[PDB]
Amino acid sequence: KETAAAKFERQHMDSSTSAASSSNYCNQMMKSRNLTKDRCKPVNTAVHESLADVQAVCSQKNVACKNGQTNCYQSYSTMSITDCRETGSSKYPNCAYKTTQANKHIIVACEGNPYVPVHFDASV
Repeated sequence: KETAAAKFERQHMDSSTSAASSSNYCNQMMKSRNLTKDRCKPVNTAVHESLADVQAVCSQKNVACKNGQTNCYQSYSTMSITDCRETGSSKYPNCAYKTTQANKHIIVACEGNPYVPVHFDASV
């Protein structure tokens, strides 16, 4: 079983991509990170910053999570991210995604020792 921290890395970390805004970025990313194997994950955000920078957010601004928990943190700086969401023509096993790149703050839920990201709550 994949650890929570490892799952967050696989689903939300893409530090090296040079095509964060390419229309086909999401189709490729979602497939490669195994988010379209048994079904199409409807929504997923990829962060284009170093793992160290994203992990550092767990020590930044403490804010409430959408679900009410208090273990969420908002990055002080804006980060390059890409939102991947299924389009209308998307239909497993033929998943299709719209790619929307943006530069804003990320909010992640953190836990454990080391205290690291385990959930991507939202971006602002």
